[PDB]
Amino acid sequence: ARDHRKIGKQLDLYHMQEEAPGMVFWHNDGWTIFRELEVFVRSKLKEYQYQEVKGPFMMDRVLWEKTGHWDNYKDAMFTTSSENREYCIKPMNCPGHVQIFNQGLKSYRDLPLRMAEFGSCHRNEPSGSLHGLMRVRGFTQDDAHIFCTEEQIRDEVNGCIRLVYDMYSTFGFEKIVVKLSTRPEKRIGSDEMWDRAEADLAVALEENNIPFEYQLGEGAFYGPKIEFTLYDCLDRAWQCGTVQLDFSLPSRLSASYVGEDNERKVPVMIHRAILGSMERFIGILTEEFAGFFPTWLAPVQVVIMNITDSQSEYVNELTQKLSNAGIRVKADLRNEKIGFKIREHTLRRVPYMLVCGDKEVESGKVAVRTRRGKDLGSMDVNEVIEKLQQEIRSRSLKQLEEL
Amino acid sequence: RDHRKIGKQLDLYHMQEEAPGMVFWHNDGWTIFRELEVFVRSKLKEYQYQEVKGPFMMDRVLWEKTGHWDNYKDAMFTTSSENREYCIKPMNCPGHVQIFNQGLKSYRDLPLRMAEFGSCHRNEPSGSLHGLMRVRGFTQDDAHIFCTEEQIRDEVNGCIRLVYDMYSTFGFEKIVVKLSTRPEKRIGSDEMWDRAEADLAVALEENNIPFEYQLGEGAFYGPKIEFTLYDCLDRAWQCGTVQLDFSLPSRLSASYVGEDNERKVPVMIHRAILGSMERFIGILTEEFAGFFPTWLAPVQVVIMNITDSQSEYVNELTQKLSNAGIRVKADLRNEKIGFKIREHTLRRVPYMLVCGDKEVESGKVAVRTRRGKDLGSMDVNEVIEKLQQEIRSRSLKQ
Ligand SMILES: C[C@@H](O)[C@H](N)C(=O)NS(=O)(=O)c1cccc(-c2ccc3n[nH]cc3c2)c1
Ligand SMILES: C[C@@H](O)[C@H](N)C(=O)NS(=O)(=O)c1cccc(-c2ccc3n[nH]cc3c2)c1
Ligand SMILES: [Zn+2]
Ligand SMILES: [Zn+2]
Repeated sequence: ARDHRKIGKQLDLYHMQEEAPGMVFWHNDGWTIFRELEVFVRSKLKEYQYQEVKGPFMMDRVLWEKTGHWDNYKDAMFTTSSENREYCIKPMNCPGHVQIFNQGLKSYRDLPLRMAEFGSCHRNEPSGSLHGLMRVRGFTQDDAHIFCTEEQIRDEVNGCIRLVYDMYSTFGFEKIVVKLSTRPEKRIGSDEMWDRAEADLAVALEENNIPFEYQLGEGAFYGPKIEFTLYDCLDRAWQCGTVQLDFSLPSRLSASYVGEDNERKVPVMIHRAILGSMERFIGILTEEFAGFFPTWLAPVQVVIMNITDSQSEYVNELTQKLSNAGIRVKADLRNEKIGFKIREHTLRRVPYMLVCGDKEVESGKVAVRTRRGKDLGSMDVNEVIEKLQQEIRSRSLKQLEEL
Repeated sequence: RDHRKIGKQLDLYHMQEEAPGMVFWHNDGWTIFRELEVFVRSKLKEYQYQEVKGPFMMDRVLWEKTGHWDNYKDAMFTTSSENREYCIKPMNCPGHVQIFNQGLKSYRDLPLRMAEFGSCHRNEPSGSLHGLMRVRGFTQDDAHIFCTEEQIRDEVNGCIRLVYDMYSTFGFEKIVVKLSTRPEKRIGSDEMWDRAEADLAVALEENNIPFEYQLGEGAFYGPKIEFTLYDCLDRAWQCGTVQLDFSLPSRLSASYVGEDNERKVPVMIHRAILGSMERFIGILTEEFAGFFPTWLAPVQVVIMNITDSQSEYVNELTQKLSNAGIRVKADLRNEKIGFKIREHTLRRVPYMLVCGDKEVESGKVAVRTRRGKDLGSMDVNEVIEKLQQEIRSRSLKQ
């Protein structure tokens, strides 16, 4: 079956070792993909008007007792101690986000406050359940919590729902199934609060014309969940996105704002992650493309090769020029024959391969080749640069000219 | 002027007793952090560094082999899973060596320069914590350079030049250089330390760099050049560092196929330019007294109306500047114009663009700076161009 663990070794993306179970060593080229995904999410955070923060890796166990995590996550939480106190390594970003909200006086005028983080979390998942990038102990969530009034729930859940379909469409995921995860057996909050949170999410889905199934007893301890599963090109299901309505944690953590009539009020909190674990999302993408990443995600977008020693200076000039123009480009000046070089970069799935022989030096042009074997012939360097810039800017799925 | 007070006033970050020495970065402070990462990335691109990311914890067994367990125990946070013990990472070096150890390397791959914005933790004594300067959770602009004996000079020189190159951008006038020599508890022979210490002094002298000795303060694995920066009370803080390590690669089985097909162990150079991102932000906060240069300022431009009558226009320009890459916010509040100007002056926002009825007809903007200087009427294209130029060149002034 397509396997990201094999593709990832082939393409030198990352590795794992038993010295750090379920924790990824990101090699240069894999980290390049991770960083480009973060650039993409940030573009969406800007458009959708989110803050971006960073909360600490560890906080005192007492805070985690207060939230309800200690009772409901105890087993899954890594603990460490210093000077007679115990700290939990964070399994979730939400408590940190509340501590940031709690700094200073908040007004109804500050709401809806949308707070995002690339949140680096750890959970002590059983070793026997771990699997490549898909099931890890250290994962990074494209997380956010929205602080809002009850009157704002509708519009904010809607914005989260749009964002899911918006973002998945960029990667070519258009087949999406939705579920509503209802009250678990171990939960905090009254049944009436639950009645209300569940109906709020059902109503949002209904008004969006999104059909769903129930997922009985699978909501969070703090609130119910809209869960979004995409299907890939092999029609495999991946549950990724989550939208969660929380009437419990803010009160538990003494969060408040001053309302219009100057009465003190507790905000509602919406939790959401669209990609889920970025580690897992990269694993899925690697399998979806079978290594043929779109140019905007490809770790190396262009390799420029000499025929021999003769054209080294020209290829060096070209490499520098394309790099200044923001393309991930490298020069292959090695000993070997032209066909040894192109095979190597073809198997590395580099989008474009520029060939530079004696006649290219004198014309100021490049012979352009793709990783799917297409001969794009001689091209001017400025044309090559402009078309790649356009491909990258637009985050296009396919290369030049095809169906 | 204290970074801690300024931090509160500009809403950059906070700390709490629930996590001593752990920073909560608010939006505006995280903004600064992120620009610094962009800047570091630009500088390392010209030097061909890779960028990686290693795990947050690794097995105690690995930390025993590196010598951290014996030479660094009280300073490490530990945790357990399924009866195995892990240290939360105090350093990124061992993780980088694990990546180097994947795949056969040859002399052709050297020098190999491997960088990481590495989030580490050290169990610093609580009484020694001080604001952003000394924290328990820190991020280094770290790198390790894997190289041959013959390449040490060149690569140490390259690190030294990178420190003065990057520091020139912020305009530091006082950079104190210390050479830190073998500590009491250390790994490696006295002969290795003789040769390591000599290489670093030779390198300083080759660049004609005035320096002092700081005996007994080097790392357990090797000597350190330290580039020292100073806070508003003139307290010293290590920022830049360049270190020479002939120990860890052998300890961790790193090797490469030489010129003559014999196996060799590479030399490692450790270096950080800014140091800790937290400490560096502390230093920059006091250095500039909050008036961050335009390229680093969390909000570069605030656009304000007088009344609801100009809102549409303020929104028009706010989307226009934003689309040009400028960090811009609209202030649409039913507050007096002098209340608005004072908040944004206090927040140290480089530029304030005021819009009344007059500006809506003319299609211009009234421009004022956080220094209270009146810049008069300007066209929106000239303001966009001025700013893109200040941002792109990363200028210190104006
Ligand atoms: C959405 C967040 O604000 C919420 N606080 C949360 O973590 N929800 S969640 O537990 O359902 C969640 C969301 C996304 C990812 C994960 C998660 C958790 C652990 C994992 N290991 N490998 C992949 C993993 C993914 C959990
Ligand atoms: C250069 C690195 O590769 C090296 N392995 C190292 O960690 N050297 S170092 O211990 O001297 C060092 C370098 C940079 C920052 C810190 C550091 C360490 C702990 C801190 N707490 N608050 C600010 C801190 C700064 C330590
Ligand atoms: Zn959450
Ligand atoms: Zn190091």
